Amino acid sequence: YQEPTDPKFPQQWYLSGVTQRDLNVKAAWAQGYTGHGIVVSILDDGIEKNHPDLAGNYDPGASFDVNDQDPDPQPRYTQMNDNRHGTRCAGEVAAVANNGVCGVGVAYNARIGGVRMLDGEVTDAVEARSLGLNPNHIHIYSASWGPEDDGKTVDGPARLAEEAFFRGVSQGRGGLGSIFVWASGNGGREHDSCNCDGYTNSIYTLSISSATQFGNVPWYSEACSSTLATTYSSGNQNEKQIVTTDLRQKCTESHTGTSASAPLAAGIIALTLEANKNLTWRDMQHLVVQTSKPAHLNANDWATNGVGRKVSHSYGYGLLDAGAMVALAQNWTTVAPQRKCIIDILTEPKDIGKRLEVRKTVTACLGEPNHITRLEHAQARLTLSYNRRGDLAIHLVSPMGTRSTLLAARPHDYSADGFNDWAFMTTHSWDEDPSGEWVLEIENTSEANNYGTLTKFTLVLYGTASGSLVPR
Ligand SMILES: *[C@@H]1O[C@H](CO)[C@@H](O)[C@H](O)[C@H]1NC(C)=O
Ligand SMILES: [Ca+2]
Ligand SMILES: [Ca+2]
Ligand SMILES: [Ca+2]
Ligand SMILES: [Cl-]
Ligand code: NA
Ligand code: NA
Ligand code: NA
Ligand code: NA
Repeated sequence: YQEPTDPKFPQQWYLSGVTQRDLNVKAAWAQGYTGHGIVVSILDDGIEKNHPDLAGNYDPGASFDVNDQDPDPQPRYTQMNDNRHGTRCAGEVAAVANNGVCGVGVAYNARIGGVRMLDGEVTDAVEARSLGLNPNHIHIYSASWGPEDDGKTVDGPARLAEEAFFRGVSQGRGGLGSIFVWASGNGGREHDSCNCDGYTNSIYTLSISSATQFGNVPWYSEACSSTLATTYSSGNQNEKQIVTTDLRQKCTESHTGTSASAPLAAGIIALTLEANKNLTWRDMQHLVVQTSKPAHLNANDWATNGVGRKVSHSYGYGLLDAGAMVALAQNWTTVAPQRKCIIDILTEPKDIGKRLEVRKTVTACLGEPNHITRLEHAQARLTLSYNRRGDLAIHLVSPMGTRSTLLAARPHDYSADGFNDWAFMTTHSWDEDPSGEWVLEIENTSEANNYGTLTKFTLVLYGTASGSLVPR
């Protein structure tokens, strides 16, 4: 195997590293996996389809302009180069290799397109038409953005967009399911908590956070239990950043944020799908859980879950490992059909006051076709009133003792609107047996005399009842 000769490939430290602080992509390339036959679409502000490092892989069938309602996602050029982000993300996935231009994509033989959707008013309809673009041609969708990362917003897909997620994972990709890769957010400096973003908090999105070059949690990172894994991105000014294609046929060394992590993950997922085109959308999440690596990622919240895997709210299961992903994909056995066990927990509304604990012992649909002994995602769907939402912190503890933070205190969130059946999701109990006692904790983290009521708590378990591995 000959590594790429591109002039900035040596600067792509998160791929070309020899120091074990990389995504282990060369190992996948050397196994023969470069993305051939896979199609990825960037949902963003457009794609410079004539960029010298993108044209050779550009796919019009992976592209659309839902802002102007035409097929051509070319960005709108402005003095400030506002609409450059999709082009940066596209190059991360699939910049051409060995062509003397810039660097290379993770999946440098994949086909790449873009949906121009962010350069205009983003409505539910715009979102749905983007998520649902050509779902039997595009394999993987990469989205780096969501509701405002101001640390006070709670929002997610409205009805059309939610329908697009369920149509995508159910009928997309020949019934195997569209793979939606999502950035978990850039709201760290606002103390944002990413389960309040219903796109990344979705079970249908494979959610990705960031680590700095030196292995730290970047200033912009949001912690939450819905995140699955991590890719490298930017950090402080002594740490390197992402090197990729830029607007106006240029090359940037200063692509940043969690919004630069999701495209790298999408590229690794493209390599993985080349290794096994029969992987379902759930299979892909299983592979990520099993192969991601905590080593050398620094966080104070690494915890071992009930099946022996280390998990963090900053990093999920750790750094994506492309070589391990493609290796495990090859002989992967398709997971069983997804079961869903719905448990209405409360017998009466509960005053929250300063602190509320709700304990319930469940059988996880014992005796029914939705019996789950092997959890995937778990949700606590909560309806509650409270006078100042961001003073709340919420935790969910599984029968195996795994404490998922569903919501951290958000100091900017002054809302009096509470949560209306908000489906806080955790990945941290993946593969655990969910039978037994679950504990929900809601706490007022402020000294204020805050008040409200929990009126509904639905525990929703997803998973199967077969195929478990020995704990790690
Ligand atoms: C894909 O997986 C399904 C489910 O296990 C199986 O029935 C089918 O034969 C597989 N197809 C290929 C081409 O491997
Ligand atoms: Ca256009
Ligand atoms: Ca190149
Ligand atoms: Ca956020
Ligand atoms: Cl469902
Ligand atoms: Na975001
Ligand atoms: Na997700
Ligand atoms: Na534990
Ligand atoms: Na149990």
